[PDB]
Amino acid sequence: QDIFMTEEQKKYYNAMKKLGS
Repeated sequence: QDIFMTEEQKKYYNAMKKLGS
């Protein structure tokens, strides 16, 4: 129950992974 994701981290996963999945 730590600091869950957010509106930015959610759609930001595609920038850190770079359309990997």
